[PDB]
Amino acid sequence: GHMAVGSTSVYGDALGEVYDLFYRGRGKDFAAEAEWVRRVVRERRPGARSLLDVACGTGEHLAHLVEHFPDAAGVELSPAMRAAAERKLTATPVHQADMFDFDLGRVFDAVCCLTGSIAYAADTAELARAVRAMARHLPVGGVLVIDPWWSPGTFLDGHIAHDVVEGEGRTVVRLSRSHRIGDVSRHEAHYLAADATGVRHFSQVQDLTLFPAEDYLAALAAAGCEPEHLTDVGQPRRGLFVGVRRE
Amino acid sequence: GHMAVGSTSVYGDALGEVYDLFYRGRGKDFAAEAEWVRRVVRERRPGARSLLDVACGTGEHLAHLVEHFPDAAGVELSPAMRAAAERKLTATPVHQADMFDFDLGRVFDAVCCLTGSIAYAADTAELARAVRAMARHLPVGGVLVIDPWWSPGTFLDGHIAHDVVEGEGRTVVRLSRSHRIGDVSRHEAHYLAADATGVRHFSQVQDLTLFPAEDYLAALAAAGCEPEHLTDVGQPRRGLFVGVRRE
Amino acid sequence: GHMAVGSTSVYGDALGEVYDLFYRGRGKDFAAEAEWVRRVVRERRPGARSLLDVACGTGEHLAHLVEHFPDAAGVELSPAMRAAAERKLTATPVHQADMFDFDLGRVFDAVCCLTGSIAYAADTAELARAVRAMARHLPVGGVLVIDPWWSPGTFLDGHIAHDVVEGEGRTVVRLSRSHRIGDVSRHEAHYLAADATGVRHFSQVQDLTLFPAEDYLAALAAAGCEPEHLTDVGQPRRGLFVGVRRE
Amino acid sequence: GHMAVGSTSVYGDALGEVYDLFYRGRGKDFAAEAEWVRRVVRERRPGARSLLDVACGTGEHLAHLVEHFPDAAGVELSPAMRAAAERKLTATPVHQADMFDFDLGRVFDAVCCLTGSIAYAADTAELARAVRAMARHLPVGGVLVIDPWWSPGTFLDGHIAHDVVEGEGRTVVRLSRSHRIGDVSRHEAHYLAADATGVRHFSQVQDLTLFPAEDYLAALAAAGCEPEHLTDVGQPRRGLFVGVRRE
Ligand SMILES: Nc1ncnc2c1ncn2[C@@H]1O[C@H](CSCC[C@H](N)C(=O)O)[C@@H](O)[C@H]1O
Ligand SMILES: Nc1ncnc2c1ncn2[C@@H]1O[C@H](CSCC[C@H](N)C(=O)O)[C@@H](O)[C@H]1O
Ligand SMILES: Nc1ncnc2c1ncn2[C@@H]1O[C@H](CSCC[C@H](N)C(=O)O)[C@@H](O)[C@H]1O
Ligand SMILES: Nc1ncnc2c1ncn2[C@@H]1O[C@H](CSCC[C@H](N)C(=O)O)[C@@H](O)[C@H]1O
Ligand SMILES: Cc1cn([C@H]2C[C@H](O)[C@@H](CO)O2)c(=O)[nH]c1=O
Ligand SMILES: Cc1cn([C@H]2C[C@H](O)[C@@H](CO)O2)c(=O)[nH]c1=O
Ligand SMILES: Cc1cn([C@H]2C[C@H](O)[C@@H](CO)O2)c(=O)[nH]c1=O
Ligand SMILES: Cc1cn([C@H]2C[C@H](O)[C@@H](CO)O2)c(=O)[nH]c1=O
Repeated sequence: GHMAVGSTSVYGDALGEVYDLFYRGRGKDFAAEAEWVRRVVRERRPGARSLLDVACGTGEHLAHLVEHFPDAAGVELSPAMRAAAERKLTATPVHQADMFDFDLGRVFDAVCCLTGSIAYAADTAELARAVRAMARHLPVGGVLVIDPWWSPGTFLDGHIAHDVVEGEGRTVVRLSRSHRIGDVSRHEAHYLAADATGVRHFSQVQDLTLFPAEDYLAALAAAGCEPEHLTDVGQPRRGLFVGVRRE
Repeated sequence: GHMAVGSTSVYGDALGEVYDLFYRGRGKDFAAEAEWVRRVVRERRPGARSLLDVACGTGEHLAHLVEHFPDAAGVELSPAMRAAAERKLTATPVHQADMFDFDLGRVFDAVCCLTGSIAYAADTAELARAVRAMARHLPVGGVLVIDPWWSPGTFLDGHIAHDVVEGEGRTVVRLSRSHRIGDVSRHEAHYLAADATGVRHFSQVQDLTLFPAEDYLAALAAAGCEPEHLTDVGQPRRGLFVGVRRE
Repeated sequence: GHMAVGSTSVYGDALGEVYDLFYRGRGKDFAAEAEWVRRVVRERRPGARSLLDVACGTGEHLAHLVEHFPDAAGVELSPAMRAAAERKLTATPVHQADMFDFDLGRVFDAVCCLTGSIAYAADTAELARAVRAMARHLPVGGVLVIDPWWSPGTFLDGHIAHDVVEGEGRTVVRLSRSHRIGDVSRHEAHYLAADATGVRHFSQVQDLTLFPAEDYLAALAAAGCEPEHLTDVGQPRRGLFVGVRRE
Repeated sequence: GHMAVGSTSVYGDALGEVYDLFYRGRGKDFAAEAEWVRRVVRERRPGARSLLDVACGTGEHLAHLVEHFPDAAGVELSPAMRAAAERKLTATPVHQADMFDFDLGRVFDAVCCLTGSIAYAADTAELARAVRAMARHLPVGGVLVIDPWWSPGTFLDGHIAHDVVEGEGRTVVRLSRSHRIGDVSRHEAHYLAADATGVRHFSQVQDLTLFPAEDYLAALAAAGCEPEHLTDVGQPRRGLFVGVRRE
């Protein structure tokens, strides 16, 4: 007889999601990036052994860093990410908190915020608040490492990417697109998945602010750190912003 | 900071669903329809006390009929519907089975299939199979009552309907549309719901066959029942098809 | 034979749309709101005869205001809205421009921005830029009227609304929901429409900033206007912010 | 300022579509399949020079066949396909008609229906009608070639496929899934496309009937053709059904 077909769609706000972050992570060199942090910190703070990673996602960078920085922690707003990070690490707490205003009641030799995550900040004032909150988790001589998002100058229009993962009984395809709006880059990601249970379609739209170099350096100085822009680490044409907390 | 937005959509086959059937049921006169069945059965079988309702949905017609037909049962393919019907009734079994070929190992004084449900049959042969399976659950003198779907002649193009249910902290709206394809009516139903958890969109597309009067009467005769078409019960311009099982 | 079913979905950025604004407008008292503007302007500027409406949408408020302010204009970023407004008005130009930084090369006795449209501004600095751009289209003694969006204090969580319009051969239903995120209200609107051509589903998600009273008054003062908050016009519990441009 | 995001979705019935058929066609060996037809026809009808391809899609098989069968035609129900086929061919008419009941007022040395297209027939009676309509476009000695869809025995559960086409400024990904329902295979195809205009999602669900070998052979015999099943041409484990029209 005739058999109906159906769909259900649910819509809402989104934060870090396990599989999404797994999936994005596939061609990503967590090792190289952890190395940037280790190197820039140890140059400025040779004995550094404690580290906080702010908006740490799945905790994968921490899994690299902890060999060098055995007294480590994470901060993640997404309950799902926080639980997945904590599962993956050993005796490394991951705290559920807002990068924009958090306080853990301790300091660390280094604080990092990686892969442009700081550009969830919507404006310069909010950027400054995040960098301040990071800086108060440092002692004098502590190192603050920001892997910035793109600037208005360096953001490239026209980006489109896809990926495919074909497993046993399950295939997932991904397509993504980005475009500029004012001083925001808007990122669209769509997934289709198919297995024995059926087909699913997932989508997410997220904005990141395009801050010029001056705004990052400024945020560092206002947070009581001596600001550097380093171009021999980080991604080409963006580099890293580093601050050493001043007495 | 910036907060992403997201959607997840899942696609699959659909059978009877609790809320959907609740919702459809709102202006529906279960009482009037149960009365058609009671009346047509008692005219032909004055002592009738047992009844089987095939594709019984939520079991609401059975809840009316059981006062008159205290030894009752249902058949429902949808596990969700079967469980909801059984919950609503007292000591009335609802069996998970296919109306097209089922066998319960007993007979009943009457068998019904209501609200056009028989027109899930895709063709005349399948219609005949359903009516046969119904007819073998009757003794000699048993009454088979079919509330047919529309025929090619009587189906009306242009149907569009909507409903709204506005509760405390939750609103659901529904919009539906139907159109003819060959000898099939295709029914589209969309829902939007919104509460504190967010917004959801649901959709379903289902076909029903448009059988002419002759095909229903034929199915009855081939199932060993004496066929009637009754026009003073059932919906205007379609009536009911009734069969009395013959020795 | 079997006939496939299908969907196509397109995703993108959205500005003012004709039918959407028609639809929203249905219970809206354009007359009352135009009256607020007329009254507050004529109290402060008895001879006022020219008016600019910034983010004017369909131009419906202008259609009321022009009897009183016969030398009028609009500003609208959405090409569709701009064309629809201009169609509806007589000899009233509607300019395609950004409310945040526009210059028409003239002044007007009054400038307004209605129904919370100013709260497309993402932060206080951007609010100040819009109000400045408005204020430079005023002479000394000119009146700037802002119908603000809600403040953090006055925004009400839990809003859900629906509408239905049932025409000949066409029905449109609408469902909307809003919630607070930080100092942003996020507004979701879904439509279903059905006619002889089929069924369509439309959705939009839009943010507005929740600015406290001080931020609006501040923006006025920094734009060289003497700031008032008026509570006997505008919506209950929000009022209007008015500025008189100072020499 | 804040910029809304939006989606529009339209739902309806679907027939052959140009890009979809392009896309499906990518790993398809039109040449091999045209060769099956040529070979089976010329074995039985050495002088054969005229051919009709029923449900011809884009006309690509015809573009191969016409070298051998220069007096050719197509039948296609989809206006879009019919126009695209006719564009691609030279002086080969493609008629808009229903494969289930059409009459072109001539015969051809051969009639084919390829890539399982005949299994749009919903039941045996409809299959027989299509094969009859094909057979009356043949003279005595004419060859009818059917590339059948899968049978209940040979249909394989678990099929999932994907494709990707990455062009300059445009990427399209495709994911498909099939499953069995009663004697129907249900096919779901989803596409995501992204270019400078945005992202689009397309989906289609289509049923094909699973007929056993006997039903195809039967249809041939009832259409006045001598039936063969050939296993050294066509796809492995399904072969071709061929009929020679009898005096
Ligand atoms: N306000 C906030 N505070 C803390 N974490 C946040 C946040 N807003 C977003 N995030 C998190 O930031 C992460 C960005 S995804 C990438 C995370 C990681 N640094 C990496 O390089 O792999 C998400 O996991 C999201 O949950
Ligand atoms: N093959 C099958 N066998 C049994 N029930 C079926 C079926 N195909 C569909 N149905 C059921 O038929 C019902 C149609 S909805 C209406 C049911 C009920 N007779 C009424 O009048 O209210 C659905 O609950 C669905 O689950
Ligand atoms: N940056 C910008 N500049 C000008 N208009 C804008 C804008 N951003 C959004 N808008 C417009 O602002 C309008 C908000 S809708 C309501 C408009 C109208 N004032 C009313 O009360 O009816 C939309 O038409 C949208 O196109
Ligand atoms: N009833 C009908 N009559 C004619 N064509 C039909 C039809 N139902 C579906 N079709 C067409 O059948 C085609 C199936 S797609 C494949 C077509 C082609 N034989 C090939 O091998 O490439 C579609 O183009 C669709 O438009
Ligand atoms: C290399 C590079 C990538 N990208 C961006 C565009 C995409 O949105 C994103 C893909 O990782 O990276 C730039 O914006 N600039 C660059 O120089
Ligand atoms: C009254 C009536 C309703 N309908 C149909 C059209 C819709 O698909 C459905 C709504 O219940 O009923 C007919 O087809 N014919 C009729 O005579
Ligand atoms: C009356 C009133 C409406 N609303 C809002 C909630 C909804 O998002 C919107 C509906 O017009 O108005 C407030 O936020 N506060 C109020 O006092
Ligand atoms: C080879 C083969 C493919 N397939 C089907 C499953 C998929 O729905 C479809 C992919 O072309 O082909 C079979 O059903 N049986 C077979 O033997």
